[PDB]
Amino acid sequence: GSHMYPIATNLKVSNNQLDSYLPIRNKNNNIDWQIVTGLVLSYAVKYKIDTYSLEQFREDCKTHLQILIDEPAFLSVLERMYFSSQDIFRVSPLFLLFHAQFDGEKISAGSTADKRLGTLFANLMRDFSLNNPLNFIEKEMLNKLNKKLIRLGEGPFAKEQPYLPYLVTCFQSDLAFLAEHPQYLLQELTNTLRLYAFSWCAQLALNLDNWQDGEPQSKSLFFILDTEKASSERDKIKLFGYKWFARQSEKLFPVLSALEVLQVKGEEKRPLWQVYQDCLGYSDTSNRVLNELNNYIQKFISKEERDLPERDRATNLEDAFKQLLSVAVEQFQGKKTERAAVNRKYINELESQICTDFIQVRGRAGKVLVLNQDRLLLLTNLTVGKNKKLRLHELLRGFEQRGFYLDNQSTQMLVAFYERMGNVERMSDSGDAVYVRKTV
Ligand code: NA
Repeated sequence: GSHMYPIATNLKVSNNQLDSYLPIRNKNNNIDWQIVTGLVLSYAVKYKIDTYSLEQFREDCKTHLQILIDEPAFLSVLERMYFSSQDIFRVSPLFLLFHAQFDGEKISAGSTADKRLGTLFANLMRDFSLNNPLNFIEKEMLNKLNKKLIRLGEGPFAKEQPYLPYLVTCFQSDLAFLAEHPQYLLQELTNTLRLYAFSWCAQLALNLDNWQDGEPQSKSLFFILDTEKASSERDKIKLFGYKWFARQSEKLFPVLSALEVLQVKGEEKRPLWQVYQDCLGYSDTSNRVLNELNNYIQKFISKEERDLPERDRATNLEDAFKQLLSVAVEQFQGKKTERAAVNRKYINELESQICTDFIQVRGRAGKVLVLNQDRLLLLTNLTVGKNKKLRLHELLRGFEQRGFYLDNQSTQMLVAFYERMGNVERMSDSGDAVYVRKTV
C-alpha cells in the first residue's frame, strides 16, 4: 500500500508522557469554560480579539455612537439598552470572543488545560467554518466590532488526526445548529462543550482496545436519567455503565502515552488505529517495523528499564502491538508502585474536571452514570436539531451516536419526562409513532 515509514524513526524507552488527545494531565486541570468557549468560537469564525476588554468595548461603543449623533436623550437610552451585558451578547455570539483574549499569537489568560480543550475542539472542527451567526442599531455595533477583530491565521492549537470521526460529524452538525439559533447558542454552547468533552473522553476510553478494527464507531455506554432509583437489576447499567467506563478509563494514560512513543516527528498526530493500519499497509520486505517494535519492547521490559516478565519476540505486527499495549499497562500494576499513583491522579482529575454531574452515587450500587435534566434537554434539542420532529427511535440513535445509550426502562422515563415538558406526541392522539420535538 504505502511507502511512508509508519512510526517514529527512533523509539526511545523514556518517561511516560502524552502530548495529545486527552485534554487532562495528572495535575493543572483548572478549566475556564468561558475561555474555552471563546476559543471555540474564535476557531469557528477565524477571528480573535487582542488585549481589549468587553468593558472597554462597551465604553468605546457608547462614545462611537455619540460621535455619530450626540443627542442627550439617545445616549441615555443606549446606556439603558445595553447596561446589561447579556444584551450585547444577544446581538451576536461573536461577543464571546472577548472571553478568549489573545496577546499576539498567545492566549492571554488561558491555563494550559484551556489550551488542551481548545485543541480537542479544534480537531473536531477541521475544514469547518461558521458563517457569522439584525436591526439597524445592532448592525452599527457589529460594524464597530469588526474593526476590532483580528484574523486568526492557523491559530494556537496542535493538529491531531481525529480519534473518533463519528463525534466530529455530530459536533459539526450541533455547532451548525446552534449558530442558526444564536439565543440558544448563548444559553448552551458552553454546556455543549462540557457534554462533548466528557463523551469524547468516555468514547475514547471505550475504543482504545479496538485498534485492530480501523475507524471506530460509537460504543455502548449506558446512562440512567438522574431521576431514576436504579434499584432493580438492570443488566445494561451493570455491564456497560459506570464500571465499564471506569475499567477502560484506567487505560487512557497508559495506552495514549505508549502511542506517543510511535508518533512521527514533524507530522500531524494520529490515533493508534490509524498507526496500526499504516503499519499493515507499509510494504517492507525486510520487516523493519516489526524489528524496531520488538527492540523497543525488549528494552522496555528489561531490568535496567521497567523490569517486567520476559517474553518471546513478536513474530507478526498484530502480536507486536498487543505486546506493546500489555507492557504499557503492566508497568502500572501493583498498587504500591509510584507509577500507579500517577494513573490514579489521571482518573481523579478526569472524574472531577470532565465528568461533572455525569456521575452519582446510588447506595450499595456505588457510582452510576447519569444524564441530568439540563443535558437531557440539550441532547434532545441538538438531536432533533434542524428537524421539526423525530420519531423516538430516530432520537435515540442520535443520542447513541453522541455516546449516550438508554435501556428500555430509561426510555420510558424519558418519554414521561417529555409529557411534562410538553414536547412529545404521546397520549393526546393515536398515531403511527411517538414523536419528539424541540423544547426550544
Ligand atoms: Na397515543
